[PDB]
Amino acid sequence: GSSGSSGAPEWTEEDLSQLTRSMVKFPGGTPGRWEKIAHELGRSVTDVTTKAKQLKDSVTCSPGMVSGPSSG
Repeated sequence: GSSGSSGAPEWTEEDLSQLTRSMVKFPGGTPGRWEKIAHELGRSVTDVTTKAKQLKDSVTCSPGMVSGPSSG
């Protein structure tokens, strides 16, 4: 179709707050994870994963969760 329209809308507290809820319903390894979270949030797979990935990248956790420098 020649005619075209805008793409996908930005992220809003609503969409940013819902994601956390969906992520729980569809954890990692699950078949169609992003495919399910998107249908729930109302966005496109890439649209979601592309957003979540940013959240997983910028986080606050130990620089290296290690057990010990030397056993023996």
